[PDB]
Amino acid sequence: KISGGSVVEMQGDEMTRIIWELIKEKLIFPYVELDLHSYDLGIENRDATNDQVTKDAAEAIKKHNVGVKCATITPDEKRVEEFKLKQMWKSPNGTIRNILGGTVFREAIICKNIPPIIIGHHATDFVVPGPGKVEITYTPSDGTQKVTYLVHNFEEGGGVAMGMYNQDKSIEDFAHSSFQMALSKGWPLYLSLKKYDGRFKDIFQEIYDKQYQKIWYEHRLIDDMEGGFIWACSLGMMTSVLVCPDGKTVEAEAAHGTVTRHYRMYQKGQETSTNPIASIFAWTRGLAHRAKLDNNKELAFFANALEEVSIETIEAGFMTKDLAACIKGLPNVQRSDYLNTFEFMDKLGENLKIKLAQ
Amino acid sequence: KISGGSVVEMQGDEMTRIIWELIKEKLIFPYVELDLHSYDLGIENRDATNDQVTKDAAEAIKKHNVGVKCATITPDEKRVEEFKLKQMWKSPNGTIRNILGGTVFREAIICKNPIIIGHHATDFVVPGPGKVEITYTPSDGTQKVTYLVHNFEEGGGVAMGMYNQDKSIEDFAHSSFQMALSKGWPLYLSTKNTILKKYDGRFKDIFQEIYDKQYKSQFEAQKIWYEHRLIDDMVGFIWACKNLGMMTSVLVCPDGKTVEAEAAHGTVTRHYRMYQKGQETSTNPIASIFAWTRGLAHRAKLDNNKELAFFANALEEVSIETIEAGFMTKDLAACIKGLPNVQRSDYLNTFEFMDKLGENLKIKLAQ
Ligand SMILES: NC(=O)C1=CN([C@@H]2O[C@H](COP(=O)(O)OP(=O)(O)OC[C@H]3O[C@@H](n4cnc5c(N)ncnc54)[C@H](OP(=O)(O)O)[C@@H]3O)[C@@H](O)[C@H]2O)C=CC1
Ligand SMILES: NC(=O)C1=CN([C@@H]2O[C@H](COP(=O)(O)OP(=O)(O)OC[C@H]3O[C@@H](n4cnc5c(N)ncnc54)[C@H](OP(=O)(O)O)[C@@H]3O)[C@@H](O)[C@H]2O)C=CC1
Ligand SMILES: Cc1cc(Cc2ccccc2)n(O)c(=O)c1
Repeated sequence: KISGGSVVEMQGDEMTRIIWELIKEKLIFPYVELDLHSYDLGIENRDATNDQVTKDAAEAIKKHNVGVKCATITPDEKRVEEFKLKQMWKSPNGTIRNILGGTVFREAIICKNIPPIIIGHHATDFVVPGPGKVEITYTPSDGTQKVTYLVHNFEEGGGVAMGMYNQDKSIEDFAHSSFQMALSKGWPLYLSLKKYDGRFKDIFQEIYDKQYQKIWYEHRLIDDMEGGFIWACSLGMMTSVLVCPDGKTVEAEAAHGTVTRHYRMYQKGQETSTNPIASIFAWTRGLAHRAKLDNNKELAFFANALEEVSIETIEAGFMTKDLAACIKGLPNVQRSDYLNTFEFMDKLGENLKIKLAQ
Repeated sequence: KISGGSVVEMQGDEMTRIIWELIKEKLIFPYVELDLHSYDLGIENRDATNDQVTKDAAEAIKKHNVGVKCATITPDEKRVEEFKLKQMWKSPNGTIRNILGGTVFREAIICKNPIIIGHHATDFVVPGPGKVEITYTPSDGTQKVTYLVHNFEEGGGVAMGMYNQDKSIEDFAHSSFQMALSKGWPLYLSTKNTILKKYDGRFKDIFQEIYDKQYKSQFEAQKIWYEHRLIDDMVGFIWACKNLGMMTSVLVCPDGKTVEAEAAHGTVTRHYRMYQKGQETSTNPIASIFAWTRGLAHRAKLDNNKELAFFANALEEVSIETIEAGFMTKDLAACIKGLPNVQRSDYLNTFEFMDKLGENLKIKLAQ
């Protein structure tokens, strides 16, 4: 077995929980020995501990640099009363991002036989009750100006208004996170309201021509946009990763939800077919990041190995039903066109056993 | 020949100009008689008249309530060079939009081989540290109100105001409620109401206030409903967002009487250079055709015109079912068979297609 080392992991809810556990027992643990800081973000436990788990889990990732996360129920009223929760807790993902900062990137994992671009997403509002001047003013600390622009003069009636700002530091991190990400995967980096959308283009350049292999960075406007590039701005084939400012701390995740609908059938004892891909990839993305930070060769090969098998397995035909519908189209899918959740998992572990054997 | 009545029409530019003329020659004029208020919004005539025609065309739609626009060139520094324009004129739609007001509505066109979507600035650079604020002095001498946007203590950055008048939202509301009745589809508004509690909280309210005092009766009188939702709970209906030869844009006014319709794409300059040069092309008319069929549809609703009303639907089918039957333009061919695998014998070119559409409208109509 391999020496994986420090890894913060968070168990989640419902159908993804069940899948998460399988991923571990059938793909991870049979191959890798990890220093595993486990946190249970399952809904009943978060409620029990007053979302405290979540806070510590977050401190843990800050502290160990690697985080993989299972999907977690976010509470609304139906849920507050379904689990008889003592509060409408906030989204765990909300909590974690706050504590960590940095920027999220989503990637569709591309299986050649189904019908890659990596996209990286990145105020005071009030009501005007009636006519009057609304003016957005700026006051240096050495008060040598007093730019104050008129936003609008209301005469019609009242209305609504707001003031959005953005700090340089925060723009820099974006570009940092962006450029770094763009190196790590060796893909062209692109980035897409005069002076605002503006100063962005600026700082990127200033940081490109100062800190950053046959690869380029550029600029565009939305519409102009083969594949295979980073870009600042099925579901079970989507993978979200939070890259922090420091470029050391990473937290990976499936970009879908807890798949309640599927889980509900599971509870009825009905066969399911849930796409483990997005979840598996979150693991590998973090495990390869574990590797990079440690210079662990064996593991670094393993994470890749696992990412490989998962495509090859779908490519050799064997796949889950959501994927079966992309090919066949929902209405005309035979059972014999896909595997259920457990059979799929069985097939991976099998192909993985074998791929790792050579 | 069905009499249609008062119709404002605006001829446009380049490729779309050509298609427009065919659309009238082969599919409209042979079946419908119209009191036509034409205006030529070609770049030439617009220039030669100091964009007066555009302004006239506007005031005329305001008047007769039904405008159908052919796509028109908006000039940029480059276009000006080419045409020797005496100014870089503002977009027609921009000027048209302002005179009539209202909200635009795009509609993708479904062939088995529907969702309508309606959408709706003071930036400046913070050099270094200091304070960014926004004020509201009320015009009635009451106490001036100050909000902190943010204190920049390290570097600078950037900041910006945004605003909106009540009146504008109300208009946004009406147009959408009118739009929902017109279509027989239920309506949804999407906001960032949790984040912009005070801002979007205003849209949501106004939609509700207007829904209940004005439209709740009529919606149920059609077995449909309006509802609010947040942007992620969102992802046969009308969707109000607070923010190709198969795409139809429609300006709807709040009075719900006036309406104006046009193809969403542009003037298709590429095909047109290819056309000037004399090579065959395969431009998609459908979107343009559809401007006519909403325009007519609307007039037919306004004027209690059962015979014209039927014509419109009749045509709308024909276009759909000509594609749905394997007869199509390259862009749609390519949609099915993949750009690299499209062959000549998979599509028909601009003229040939119009013919088929022509031939079929006859048949459909003879029944
Ligand atoms: N913490 C997190 O990571 C997130 C959690 N959530 C939470 O999840 C809960 C319920 O999830 P919900 O949004 O309803 O559904 P999901 O977001 O999990 O996905 C909805 C539908 O997409 C399809 N789908 C998604 N993922 C998969 C997969 N891995 N394999 C197969 N099919 C898939 C299924 O389609 P079909 O209906 O056809 O089966 C599913 O019902 C909510 O309480 C919400 O708070 C939501 C987003 C992110
Ligand atoms: N009046 C109006 O409402 C509008 C006017 N315009 C004006 O038009 C001018 C030029 O337009 P431009 O943006 O170059 O071109 P378009 O925006 O019309 O179209 C962009 C490209 O998409 C494809 N395409 C669009 N419509 C069709 C169709 N019906 N059938 C087949 N293919 C289509 C063509 O590319 P391909 O070669 O890939 O087939 C075309 O080159 C601009 O100066 C602009 O001001 C633009 C938008 C709206
Ligand atoms: C310049 C301009 C263009 C359009 C049409 C348009 C063209 C391309 C993308 C979107 C919309 N409209 O409507 C305007 O008001 C102004």
